[PDB]
Amino acid sequence: LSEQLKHCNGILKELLSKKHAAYAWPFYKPVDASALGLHDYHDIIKHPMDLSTVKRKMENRDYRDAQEFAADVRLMFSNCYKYNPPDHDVVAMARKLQDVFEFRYAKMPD
Repeated sequence: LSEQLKHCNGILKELLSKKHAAYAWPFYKPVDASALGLHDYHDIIKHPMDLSTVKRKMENRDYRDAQEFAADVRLMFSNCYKYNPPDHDVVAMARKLQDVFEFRYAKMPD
């Protein structure tokens, strides 16, 4: 649906909003592995993903359906769970943001 893609865009706007910034901020831009010293990040993560890339894809009409959008958002969280020790602060932040995503994604109009 165009309608379903508008729901997805609403979700995206919420994930980027000040409401969730305390835990969403690490997801705003691509992981800058060299800047952070994470010199194994691109050996472990095949497909980097972040909210700015999702936003560009939405703006460019790249997503053809809601499922394609959700797959990228979930890819972003999965990269976080794959790379990091499970006690890292960033993983706690991912879990919280994913909760926001999954509850609202579930309310998709059909």
